[PDB]
Amino acid sequence: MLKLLEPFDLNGLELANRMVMAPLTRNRAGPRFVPTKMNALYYAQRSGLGLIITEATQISQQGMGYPDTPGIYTDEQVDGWRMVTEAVHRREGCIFLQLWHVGRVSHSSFQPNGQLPVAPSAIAPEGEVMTYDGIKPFETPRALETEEVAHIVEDYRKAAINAKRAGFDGIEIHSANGYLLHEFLEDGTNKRTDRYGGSIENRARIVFEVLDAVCKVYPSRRVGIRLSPDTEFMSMSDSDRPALYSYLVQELSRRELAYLHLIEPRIKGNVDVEKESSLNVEFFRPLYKGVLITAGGYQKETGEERLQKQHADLVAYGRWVIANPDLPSRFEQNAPLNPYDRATFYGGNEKGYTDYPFLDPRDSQEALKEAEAAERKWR
Ligand SMILES: Cc1cc2nc3c(=O)[nH]c(=O)nc-3n(C[C@H](O)[C@H](O)[C@H](O)COP(=O)(O)O)c2cc1C
Ligand SMILES: O=Cc1ccc(O)cc1
Ligand SMILES: O=Cc1ccc(O)cc1
Ligand SMILES: O=Cc1ccc(O)cc1
Repeated sequence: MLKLLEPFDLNGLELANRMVMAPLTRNRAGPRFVPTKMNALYYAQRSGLGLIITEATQISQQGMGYPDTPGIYTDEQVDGWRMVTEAVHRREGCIFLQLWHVGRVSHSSFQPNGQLPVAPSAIAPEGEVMTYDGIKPFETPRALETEEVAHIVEDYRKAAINAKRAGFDGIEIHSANGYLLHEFLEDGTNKRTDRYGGSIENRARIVFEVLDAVCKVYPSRRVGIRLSPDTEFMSMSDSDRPALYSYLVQELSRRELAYLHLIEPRIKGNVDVEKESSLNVEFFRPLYKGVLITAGGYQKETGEERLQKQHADLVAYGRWVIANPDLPSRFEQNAPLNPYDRATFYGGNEKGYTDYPFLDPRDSQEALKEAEAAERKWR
């Protein structure tokens, strides 16, 4: 009955349904930012979603800004992720790795040699940041030299190479929620006077250069990108967001990527917020000719309506999938939804992570079986 449960052809990846597990930072990486058998269980549990997008995964230590998030820049991290992608896949799931660089949303205590976080311009975000040594005020970041942007692009390329060896079906470029690429896009944070600043074309340049680089590793139909066209999250602002994101989406459309993943304005990064904006998925559907994922604040009823009225092709769910590993089955049965517990979103252990229940206990047993086999396979 539900279009949400209709299988979907993602250019040769046949997704079981039109529901996506949104990327969700959970801060449960092991030593040296290496994924664990518990992470493998978590994703295996959620393999019933048509497509999984991982938690944001830093391409370098410079690109990290929160405790215990996983990386993709070392061989040990690759081998940890192999456990995850093997357990997914054995459950006949499909999974893309979200590539991250936090830009100015970090702290020198996370950085190599106690260096400052990097950014397009030396402007600190408002407020405070969690560090190993307690909550601290944000620092003014270091503005990147023109010649340094290519090195960060190369970090994305190397991250894509590692994602491929880890077995990911594809990769998603995180260009949303106030991190490095988003900081370049928007003129509230990008004050540069070189070829990466000024015009809308110049402000998008770094994004196109990242896409150019990772599309030398993965074919374009296995590279997605995530944008947040209208958010105040992490002190973001731009003088003409309709012009900026119309240009960007129109350019992205010509590149024939895997998909474009858009966050609805009613979400401020990780929380709900009331807001009047026209820059929702309906604004962008006519501007983008490919696969369009809509995310942010959806329920069963509103996600289904987005698909029925052809405003998007796939609907991503974040907090509901945290709490409901078998969310597609629950939707199909019109079953209750387990409530999501924000207190256990970030950090911690199995509690509020892998202990949310399934409708069918055999589903939980199968996820455990495949996670355990993957751990033996890739120990
Ligand atoms: C705990 C938590 C972690 C998140 N981590 C990420 C992330 O790593 N990368 C990202 O692009 N978005 C992240 N988000 C935003 C979500 O992907 C999603 O857009 C948001 O939760 C709104 O969708 P929802 O109403 O379905 O939860 C996170 C959100 C939450 C609540
Ligand atoms: O560099 C150390 C290392 C450890 C375990 C691995 O699987 C790979 C590399
Ligand atoms: O750590 C939390 C987080 C929130 C939003 C993101 O996009 C990425 C990470
Ligand atoms: O890794 C532990 C952790 C806890 C709370 C956070 O907000 C982030 C990370």
